[PDB]
Amino acid sequence: SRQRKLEALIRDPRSPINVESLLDGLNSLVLDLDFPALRKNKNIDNFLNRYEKIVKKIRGLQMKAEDYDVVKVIGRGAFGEVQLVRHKASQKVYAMKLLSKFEMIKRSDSAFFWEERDIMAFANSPWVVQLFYAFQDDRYLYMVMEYMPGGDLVNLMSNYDVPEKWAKFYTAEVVLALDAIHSMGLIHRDVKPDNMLLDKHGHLKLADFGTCMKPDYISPEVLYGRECDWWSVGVFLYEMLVGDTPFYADSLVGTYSKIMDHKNSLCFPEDAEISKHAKNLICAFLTDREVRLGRNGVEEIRQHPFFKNDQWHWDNIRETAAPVVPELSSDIDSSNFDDIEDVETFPIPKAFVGNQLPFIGFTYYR
Amino acid sequence: ASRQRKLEALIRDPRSPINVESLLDGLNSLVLDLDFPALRKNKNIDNFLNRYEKIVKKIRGLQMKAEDYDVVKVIGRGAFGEVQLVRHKASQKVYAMKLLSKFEMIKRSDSAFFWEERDIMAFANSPWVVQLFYAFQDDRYLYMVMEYMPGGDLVNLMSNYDVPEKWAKFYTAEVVLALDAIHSMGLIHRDVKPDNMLLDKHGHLKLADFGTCMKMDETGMVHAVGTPDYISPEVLKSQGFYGRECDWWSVGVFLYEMLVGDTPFYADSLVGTYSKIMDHKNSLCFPEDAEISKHAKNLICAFLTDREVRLGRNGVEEIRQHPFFKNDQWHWDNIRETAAPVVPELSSDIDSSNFDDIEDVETFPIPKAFVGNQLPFIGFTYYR
Ligand SMILES: COc1cccc([C@@H](C)NC(=O)N2CCC(c3ccncc3)CC2)c1
Ligand SMILES: COc1cccc([C@@H](C)NC(=O)N2CCC(c3ccncc3)CC2)c1
Repeated sequence: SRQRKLEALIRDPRSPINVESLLDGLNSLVLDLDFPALRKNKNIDNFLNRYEKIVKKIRGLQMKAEDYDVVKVIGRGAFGEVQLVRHKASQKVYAMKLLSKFEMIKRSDSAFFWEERDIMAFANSPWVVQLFYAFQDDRYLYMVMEYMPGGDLVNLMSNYDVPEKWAKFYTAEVVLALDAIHSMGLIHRDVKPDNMLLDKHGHLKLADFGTCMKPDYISPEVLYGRECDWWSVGVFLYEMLVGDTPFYADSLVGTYSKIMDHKNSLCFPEDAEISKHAKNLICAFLTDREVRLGRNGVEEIRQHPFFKNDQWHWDNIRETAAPVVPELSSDIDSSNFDDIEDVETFPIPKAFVGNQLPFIGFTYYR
Repeated sequence: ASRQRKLEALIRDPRSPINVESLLDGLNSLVLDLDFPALRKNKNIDNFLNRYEKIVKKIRGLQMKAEDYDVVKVIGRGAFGEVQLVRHKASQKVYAMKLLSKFEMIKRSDSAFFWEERDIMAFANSPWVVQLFYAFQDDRYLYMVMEYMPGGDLVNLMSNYDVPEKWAKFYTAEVVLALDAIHSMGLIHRDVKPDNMLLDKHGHLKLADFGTCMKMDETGMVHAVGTPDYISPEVLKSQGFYGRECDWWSVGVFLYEMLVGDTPFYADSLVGTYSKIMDHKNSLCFPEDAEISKHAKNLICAFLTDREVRLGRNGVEEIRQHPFFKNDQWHWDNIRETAAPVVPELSSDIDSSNFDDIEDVETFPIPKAFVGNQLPFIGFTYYR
């Protein structure tokens, strides 16, 4: 009557009280209590003695980091690292992103991962890196994703002088990816080549959504709407064609000052060639917000003359042949990823603290 | 799925402590023990609360709660609460609902008894046990919704009838089988007595109030109990390690009260009663005015010995073949499906005439730090 409606809420995996969330709620509770200090309270000690045994079983059964073998580390970021991994049981290969709980609490920002998870879990988009499994332990959050063995576009740009044909393609794929993120009612903000990866067939998918909300690449307005992503597309196209970013400076303060002054501070080096159409398009993205391209939807971008080739159409671009198909030795060839160089947890508390509380609901099995 | 079948098994089993009801208790319990403006000074908490705030207020609306029922009359009062005759507002059906103050249970640190009580009533599938339909909770109380038993207790029966031996053969036999079922479940009642013996719509026995039931250890033993008259001597010396036979003592005492009229160790003081129970070898004689067969005398004496040679040590079967129980009225396999001695005649679906009327509350302090008052009540909630 009501109890149908209730059982609906428990079965919906978008709901914050799905079964995974409720078990997080239990494991989180136990972890924030099981310290010999807090077991001085009888209420706690009783409760813990009951659930002690069952929770230790649950942990065995739930997905955990010991289910995977780490092959190589392939990424490092603010709050953790990205690992190439093999699921021991299934033998399949994934990319797994880790996030230190200690660090996220300590340094202010510990909400970003919700949208990141949801985007990757639920986009059904071939422009988004799909999330398969999210889970957690005492120390870390984990996100198991489809590995993208073609690497980022920094790694592409460093290894190729990039012709205009290639840039038409990679740009077009970006404008499509963003339109999808926009269709989901999100602004990326931090659009850049490090957040642009290449699949087994050298086609684009986006990853790292830490910034999605409901320096060189940043827009003036940021220093407020979706148009700021489209700025960053202009900057990208420029870096591909020219070689440097269009507001490069020695200092960061220099870069900022240049971005503000963009009306004056943008000229195109005469030693690099670039078409009129391509010049025009970059300038159309690098205006003030009020008359920037992509305010009035995606379609005005799509019909811009620059994008005319006799190679692909907008509806079929991702199903055409990519510029650079990677050649890969095995299911673990991380040749398009540079190697990586090289931990403090919470204090044992005296009273109750609730460190695990902002991570209840994270766990997701697809 | 190798493991994740096994996991989803544990969540679907309603005997398991992490069924869906338990996990939601775990959530509601958490929120209640945190949502105080004092503890929201911790940011971790306040974030978490602001997320779940909205969904939890929805959940409460949908879950079973006390406002789903209308209270008709109070029909029982006991250590940690009361028993209410109630009507489910929606379905219109009538139940008996037993309440337990959370404050009181914590304060007077008996707060485990309800687990066996709930489990017994939920999961006996016995027609000797009062069935539990729904258990739920609020900030303040536990609730247990049971089949109402409009025939009342056997105190109320014994007070309104001189009880013949034919009737006592019946009511005793029904007790014998009821206890054997509780014994089959690996439990000792301890506090067996007429107040804990109720009568259905057809005047047949069911047991209720299991606050004293404790689970047997590997041998069949266990380590206050009960009202004094019905207690056994061995229970009084652990109270300075005892088995199932102590229930069977209380059966002897019951049979005596039915046939004689008074309890066999009555006294003015309680101390008097205790002293008599210890001295049972001497202090038990039968009033010469009292109408009672040799068989019935013999059987009472067989229950009221020292533990070591008491009847029902060596299973139920030796009791069942005792000659006393011979009649040409019922058999052991069909007793509960025969006509009861006293079928109640009831005016309405709410006739509590077989229940005496009753006479006519402090909650927790708002805490400064985290306290966890709701923690020992996680898992209670049960929808049948
Ligand atoms: C703040 O904490 C962080 C920790 C690690 C990484 C990051 C940021 C800097 N980058 C990502 O999150 N990325 C890019 C690589 C993606 C990838 C790489 C290989 N294969 C598949 C995906 C995974 C998402 C931040
Ligand atoms: C320690 O706290 C307590 C709180 C309340 C009650 C009690 C004890 C005294 N009695 C029960 O528990 N009973 C007897 C009546 C039963 C019944 C009455 C009508 N219809 C159906 C069942 C329900 C269980 C103790």
